[PDB]
Amino acid sequence: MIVILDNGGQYVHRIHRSLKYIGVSSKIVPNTTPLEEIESNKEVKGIILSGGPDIEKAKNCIDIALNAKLPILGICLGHQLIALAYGGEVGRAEAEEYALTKVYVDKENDLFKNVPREFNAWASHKDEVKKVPEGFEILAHSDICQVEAMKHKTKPIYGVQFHPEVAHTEYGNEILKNFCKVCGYKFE
Amino acid sequence: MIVILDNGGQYVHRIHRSLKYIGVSSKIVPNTTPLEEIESNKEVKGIILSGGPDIEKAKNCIDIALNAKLPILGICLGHQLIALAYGGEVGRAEAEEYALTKVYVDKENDLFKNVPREFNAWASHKDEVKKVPEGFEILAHSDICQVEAMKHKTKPIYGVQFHPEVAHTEYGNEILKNFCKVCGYKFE
Repeated sequence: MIVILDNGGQYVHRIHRSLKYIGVSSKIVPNTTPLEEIESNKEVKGIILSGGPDIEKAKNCIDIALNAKLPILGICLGHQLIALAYGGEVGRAEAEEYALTKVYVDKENDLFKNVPREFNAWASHKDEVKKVPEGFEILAHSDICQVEAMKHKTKPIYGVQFHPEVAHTEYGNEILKNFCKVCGYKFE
Repeated sequence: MIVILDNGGQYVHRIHRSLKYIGVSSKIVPNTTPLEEIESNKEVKGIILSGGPDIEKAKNCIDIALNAKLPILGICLGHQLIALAYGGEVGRAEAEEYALTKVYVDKENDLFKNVPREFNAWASHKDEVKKVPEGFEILAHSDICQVEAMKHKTKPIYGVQFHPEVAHTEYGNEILKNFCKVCGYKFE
């Protein structure tokens, strides 16, 4: 089972629905759920930090990103929270409205197994990672954003700026599946 | 603006025309249009699910009915699709041909503000809501149909079995206007 920290965004139920389409169970929990409670449940195999409105309003996610042992995927706000946690920089950017964005995969790692090298993703660039933390690498970019996806170079910590959980993101469910594979799930 | 999901019926342009007559702009879209693309457009204030021929051919409507935050009105197939989405039952009924039907308003809430208690409506009863979903209430009925109109008890989700968009439906435009009032529009 995958625990989804609800950072209060509009696509949190989509994460659950999209995981259900590939056979993976998940539980949406408050973003204040302590890490010890998450990791002591032996049913939990990974954590997703969801999108939401306010980077200041999701600081328990910083503790989770730093200290979790389980694999972690941050989506949009979640990707930004992971960057801040590890000392990278986040700030405002121009293209705030939701749009289809052509993403270019720089390193297949994982997120992008069995995904083409270019695909269109549903994304909002109101905020973005300005500086990738130390010991992280960029995995994908777009014409308007240098960091559409990143991961830690050796730990199972991943971030995407776009939303894989919505239908407009081509191969979104396969990106989710790849994260679930890191969490130990098997797929035929 | 109101988005109209085109379920392939013969009165879809009538919805747009009738809305224009009361000063409300609308855009007819494919019934496969994802909910995220609808709700991310800040000009959209509500959603109408149109009539059409095939309840199996309009399941993106079920996702919309379940998960939209914007007000929704379903017309004939649309009303049926909303019932099915929330766990009610739909099935065949006798009076399949289009006819003028005398509709009795049981609860004004809403659709029927500034509408008389009884009025004649253009309707086909090939299919009908056999069991209103849990958490819904009936608003209107006829001699041959227990559920001429329904709504969710607290959410802005509405269904009508008849076509308010056609001229033969008395006060049709006022029913549409009432839905538009729930969507934030002002008249007077």
